[PDB]
Amino acid sequence: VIRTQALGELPSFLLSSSKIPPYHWSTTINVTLAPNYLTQISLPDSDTSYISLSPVASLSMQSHFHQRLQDENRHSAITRFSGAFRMLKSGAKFSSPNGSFLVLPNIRVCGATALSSPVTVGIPSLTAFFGFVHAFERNINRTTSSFRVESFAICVHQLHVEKRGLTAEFVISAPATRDDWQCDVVFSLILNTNFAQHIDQDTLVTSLPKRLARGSAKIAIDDFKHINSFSTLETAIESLPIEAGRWLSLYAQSNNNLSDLLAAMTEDHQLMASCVGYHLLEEPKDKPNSLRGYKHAIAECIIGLINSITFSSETDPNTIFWSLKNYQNYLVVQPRSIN
RNA sequence: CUUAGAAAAGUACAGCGCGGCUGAAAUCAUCAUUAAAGCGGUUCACUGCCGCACAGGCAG
Repeated sequence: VIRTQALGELPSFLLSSSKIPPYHWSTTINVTLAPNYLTQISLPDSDTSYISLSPVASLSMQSHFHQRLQDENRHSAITRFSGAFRMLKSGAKFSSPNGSFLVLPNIRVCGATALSSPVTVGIPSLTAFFGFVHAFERNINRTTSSFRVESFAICVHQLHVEKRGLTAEFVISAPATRDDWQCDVVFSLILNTNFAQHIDQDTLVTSLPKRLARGSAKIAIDDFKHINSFSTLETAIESLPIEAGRWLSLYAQSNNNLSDLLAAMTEDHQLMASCVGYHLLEEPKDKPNSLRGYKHAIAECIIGLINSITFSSETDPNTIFWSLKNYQNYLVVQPRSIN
């Protein structure tokens, strides 16, 4: 059982339980980990260490979303569990308008969960994106201990989210059914690394992770020759073979209330909202059964707003490169243009 | 180092019957395109013969 509320305050352009009155329940923390099936992940809390945390959905926000989202069919998505919880649909559709820069163009993931946050559906969570990037870092570190990626940028080419279902394995018969959205986003990403020299492509593609947000991210064989390292992103951007796509940025304007959220959504119905970071409800503490013996802390997902940026002249890369700032009260990946 | 680790929604199907858009019309008077202009072989493919040839063949 968890009852503790938010410990700390968040910036105005990030959403958490602190911005809304949480007295919609149905302060002690005492949970089990060894036999429980709750989720558990690891993120870097420092340049040389990681932090384990188990993001748990806050029923306050889910209710605050179910109550408001009715009569908003244009931006409402419904799901039945085992019970009907409506969430925030992402617009209507997806249109298609240092040195040593490394590219992995045209990465397609098939069957990636779109229920990033418990109160929205759409593009997969940027937390999962950063986890995939860091898994790539770990895989490439075994063959080269001096390889670090300072920051990355994500370009989306094709986005498609529709209702599907997971056929649970038999445990006799199959357990209670579950309905969750899935996505097949086609995306390309840029990497800023400190290697500062060329690396052989065979090990680079051998170390490329496949899993991405419970999906299968694989790159076409004929695009292997396009995996090359360039010293300048200005010429790197002119190089990838896809002339269509969008760049992801953060919405710095205020989104304090869900009414203001829907007001912001209705001017363009093109921006998307998904999980961007985690707000810890408990300070990092060690428990006997962690993911890898690191400090564990029950956290809560934060919903942000992803902007659309068309790269061109007079477009600073500082507005499109994301990284994990590792704040003491929350762990989130945001673009480095915000001070 | 990804609400991490895993997952087959699939089997059948006849939309069918019938139909009058019809009545009437004036597009309509007038009009100045005007002025001004080098496209240039220096030699180069000539002169004889035959044949009746506005025919067709010879040589230097």
